[PDB]
Amino acid sequence: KTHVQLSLPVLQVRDVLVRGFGDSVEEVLSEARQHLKDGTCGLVEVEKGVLPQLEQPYVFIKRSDAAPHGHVMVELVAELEGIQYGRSGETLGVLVPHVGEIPVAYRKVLLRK
Repeated sequence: KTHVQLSLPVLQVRDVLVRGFGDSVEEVLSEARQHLKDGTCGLVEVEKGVLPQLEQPYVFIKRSDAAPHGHVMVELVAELEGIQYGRSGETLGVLVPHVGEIPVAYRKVLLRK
């Protein structure tokens, strides 16, 4: 399937134990996709002071369209030193590994895979 329905656990930035996916744009996008597939991916909602507490490169989920079955259609965009790899809509948040942190909410997305 070109798209997969996911429910992403929303984590508080100060709870997150593994603060990024890796060391290159290509690695973080690869790892993010693997974690999304394995259900081991969390979402941190971006506000003032969140991104400096996480590790670059960042992986964002961005709205790709204006929402089947409650699931917002999203795609992956990475960022390293102010340059983004991909072009998409509004940021829904930054992806991180989920290693058992308690979420505050869930974000229903349809992931272009």
